[PDB]
This record gives sequence, structure tokens and C-alpha cells, in this order.
Amino acid sequence: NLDIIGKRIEKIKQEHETSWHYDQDHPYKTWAYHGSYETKSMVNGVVRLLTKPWDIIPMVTQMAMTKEKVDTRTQEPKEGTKKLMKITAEWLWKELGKKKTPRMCTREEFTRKVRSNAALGAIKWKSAREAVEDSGFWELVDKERNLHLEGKCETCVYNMMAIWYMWLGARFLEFEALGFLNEDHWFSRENSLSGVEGEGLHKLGYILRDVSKKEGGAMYADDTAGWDTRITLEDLKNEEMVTNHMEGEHKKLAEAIFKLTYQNKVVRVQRPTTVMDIISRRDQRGSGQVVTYGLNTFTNMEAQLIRQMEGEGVFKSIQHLTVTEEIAVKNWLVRVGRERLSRMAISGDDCVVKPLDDRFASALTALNDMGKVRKDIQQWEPSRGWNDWTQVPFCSHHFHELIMKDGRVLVVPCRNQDELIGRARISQGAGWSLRETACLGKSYAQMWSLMYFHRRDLRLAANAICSAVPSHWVPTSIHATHEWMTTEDMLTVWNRVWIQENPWMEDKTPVESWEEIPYLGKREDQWCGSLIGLTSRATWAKNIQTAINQVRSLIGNEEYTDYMPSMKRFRR
Ligand SMILES: COC1CN(S(=O)(=O)N2CCCC2)C1
Ligand SMILES: [Cl-]
Ligand SMILES: [Cl-]
Ligand SMILES: [Zn+2]
Ligand SMILES: [Zn+2]
Repeated sequence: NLDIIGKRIEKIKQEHETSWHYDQDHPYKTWAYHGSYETKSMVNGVVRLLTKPWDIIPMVTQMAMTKEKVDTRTQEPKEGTKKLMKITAEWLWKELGKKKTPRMCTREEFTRKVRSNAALGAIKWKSAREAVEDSGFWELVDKERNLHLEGKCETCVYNMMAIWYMWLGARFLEFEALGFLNEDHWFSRENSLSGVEGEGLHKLGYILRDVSKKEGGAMYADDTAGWDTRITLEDLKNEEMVTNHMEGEHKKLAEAIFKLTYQNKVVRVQRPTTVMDIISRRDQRGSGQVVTYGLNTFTNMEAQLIRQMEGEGVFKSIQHLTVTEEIAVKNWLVRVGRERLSRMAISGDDCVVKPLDDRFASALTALNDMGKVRKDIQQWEPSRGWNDWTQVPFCSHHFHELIMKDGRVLVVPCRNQDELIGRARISQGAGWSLRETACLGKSYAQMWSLMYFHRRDLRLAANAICSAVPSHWVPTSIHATHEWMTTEDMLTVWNRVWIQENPWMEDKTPVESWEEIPYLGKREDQWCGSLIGLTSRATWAKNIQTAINQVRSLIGNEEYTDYMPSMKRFRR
């Protein structure tokens, strides 16, 4: 314990030896308190001016205004639960590894990611780009590395905010050991028949409909109450078994990240009373946001196969597994494991399962005892499943089946339109020029034109924003692919995404205009949040050229395209 965290603790203690106070009124009983020291949501105006009807919708406007979960302790699974998890985890890493080779990620790869600007949740150097251009930083990584090979840690400390930051150096060493999981698509659907990494919103609906085609019971989509807080040291040990597939240096580096920064953690949390509190603990999810996605997917795949085993009566008791029950669990995994993975869509802590039958609904002993407690339902109340794949929630969406005038079938993502409009009206951080604010609006507009084209208000607002922002200005700012981030014409990108590259579309005839591209039903559009039929919305649509001109006047004398005549009503 303190042998693995002390140096990190000893080091911090000194840089702040002037104020090292062992507060006796610290609010902790689940963390291990160590000491304390002295320390010290903006609206996008381009989108808001082009969405005026929503200025009076509280679900939109309230989105732009303005832990007791982390300080909890998950129990220890029982012998039979621990055996089920170890056997399943061993088999799952083997399956994921059959067509993939673990490998170390490179300084070169990491530098390019930073040059391309990506969320690396990092903290001598201003930005992350400058540090990647300083050899001293790399000498620091080297000292830290050999330390990890020396089987010890000095500088890999978390900062809670609850999303924990590490400094760029410790992010590098995490990426070097484990980035292959994401960089080489270990959770692609093709490689892990449950995963959806890299799939994209335009694919998720087709995937759920493919699961719906399997013979079986209802579709179950139980959310876990605070997934990251329910990750057990036993979960962290089964995730570590990926190092068993590694060799040489890599295996040792990966082992150190798991041992020193996962199965042991040191965190700095700011407390108002404002001090810095240096706390530690073993279990719970604390990793980069990308590694956390992959390991969440893995452990979720594991938990859901075990829940399926319980429904199928592969085992009777989580208390203890018989010897013949071990061979049966193994027989089941080898005989039907891949078939049972294909009955799932799993995105980190989010899942949809189509089990063999509805015994799964009341198979709760392993799921509860693994600590993966379901959200807003009583611990022993059977799960309520969905009968129709078009009503299943997944990755904050539902999916509609939409028939084009030519008979071809689109499966399209959807959510409450208030949520879509409210999110596009928010920027993150400040220092934003009018130009950079306009390019973010453009990025939302292009997303709506490709993914939400079927919502009458969003196709009209997207056309209006793309009309209001200079034509050649470039849009700016893990299951997803951002095809809207481009200056290419949006009808050409629509054709590539929905027709050309769409494996569920046999007829490859390109669409010639936006009017070939259908909408949801008028009533189905209202149900999912549309303002069609309101007076405010009618005035907005009728007078849209006046709103477009207001924003053009603010941005100034630039080159604009009118995209509004791409809609039937706006044709002279
Ligand atoms: C469900 O009710 C719908 C409200 N209308 S509409 O005709 O005003 N409308 C539909 C296209 C945009 C204007 C019927
Ligand atoms: Cl249903
Ligand atoms: Cl975006
Ligand atoms: Zn370290
Ligand atoms: Zn909908």
C-alpha cells in the first residue's frame, strides 16, 4: 500500500511543506486521507439567433445555466461470483486477442494526436503541444518509465473535478501501454461481436435491428447506477489479465500502469474550507477517458455474458461453483460464447441485450453481487424489457425506420429535439472569436444535416446556419465517426454515409437532391419534440431569410451561399 503510494505522497508533501496540515475535519471514510495544503457554460450566439422559437422553451434555456457517489465502498463478490468473472475474463481476452496483436503506442503517435487536438485530460509549459516539442519533458517521461520498470511511481497522481486529470507525461505512459485497445479497434463490432467502437450514430440503429432479428426474448437495456464507482478491485484484476497476451518491455510497462495507477491511486481534490486534499484508494475506475471506455466495454461484456449464463441456468449458486459447474461455464463459452456476444450492443457502461428468452429479466444474483446495481428499479425487481427495437434507448438515442419514396430503408438516430437544440446553443470554454463561434455552429448544423435530416426543425435550422456562416469557413470542435467535420458539400457526404458505404443498402443509386431525402411522420416529429404546428415556429420558418441576414450583418462582408432553396417551400 504505502510502499506503492508513499513516494508519490512524500514528493507532493515537500513541494508544499510550507502548509502540510493533517486536517482532522476531512470528509472521508471511504478514501484514505493523507494530508492537505494551501491552493487557489457560455451560449453560442450564432446558433441562438437562428433558433429564436426555443428562447421561450425552458428545457432548452435551462440547459445553458449554472462527490456523494465517489465516497462509497463496493463489497467483495463471493467465491462463485469471482470464479465466474475470472473464467469469463480469461476467455474474453483470448477471443479479443485472436485477430489482434497487443503493441506499445509511440511518442510519434502521441505527438500527432496533440497536434490534432484531442481530449487527453492533461494539466513549465502552457499547452500540451508545447511540451511535446520539449525534450526535457521526454527526459521526465524516461525517468518515470524506468521507475515503472524499477516497479515504482513518483508523478502519476490524479486531479478530481468527477473526471480526474493527470499531467501529459503520465497520460503518455498510460497511452504507450494501453492505447492499442482504442488505436487498434479491439472493441470494433467485427473484432468483439458485442462492441460498437468506431461504428457511428448512422450505424447503431442498423446494429440494434440486426440484434432484433435473433430469436429470443425482449430487448433489455438496464443502466447501472454510477458504473465507474462500482468497479471492484476484482474487476481491475480481470482487466489486468490483458497483460498475459503481451511480451517483453510492453508486458512490464502495462503491468506497472495496472499495479501502480489503477489497483492503486493517489488523487488531489480541492475542498472549500480552499486546501488541497491528497487521498488514495484501490478499487473504482480511475484512467484516461479512452482507456476507461475500452475497459468499461470489456467488464460490461463480461457482466452481461454471466447474466446470460444465470438466465440459461449454466450455474445455480453465486456462493460457490462446483468443479463440474466450472467445466459447464467453460463448455458454454466455447460452445455458444460468440453467439451470445452477438446478441449484445455494448458501449462502455451502456448495453442492449437480446437474451435467449425472458428468464434473463429475473437473473439478478450475479449482476447484484458483481456490484453492477441497476438504476431506478428495486434490487430484486425483474427487468422490464422492450418489445420493439425502435423504442430501445442506446447511447442517448432511439432509432426510427424510415422508408424513402424509392422504397430503400434508412434506420436513423433520434432524441428529444430540445436536447439537440439546447446542446448546440452551448460552447465550452471562452476566448472565442466570432469566427470560431460561427465554425462551431456550422459543426452542429452539419451534424444535424447528416444524422437528424428527418427532423423538420433541424433540417431548416441547419440550412439556415450553413447559409449564415461563410461558405468556405471550416467547422471546428468513442463509438463515433465525425463525417460532418468537412467543407465538402453535405449532399455528397449524405450519399457516401447513407448509400455508398452503408452495408444495409443493396441499391447504390445516388440521391440527386435533398427533396429525395425523407422526414419522420408529422405526428412522430411532434412526439420527438418538433415545434411544427406552433405559431412561433411558422413565423420563424416564414421569416428565416431575415434571421440569416441578421447573423450575416454581424459577421460582415464575406462570401455566403443560400442553402434554403434546397427545401421545397423556399423555392421561388
Ligand atoms: C402533426 O401536425 C402537423 C403540424 N402541421 S403543418 O401542416 O402545419 N406542418 C407540417 C409541415 C410543416 C408545417 C400538421
Ligand atoms: Cl416496447
Ligand atoms: Cl459537434
Ligand atoms: Zn508513475
Ligand atoms: Zn424520435
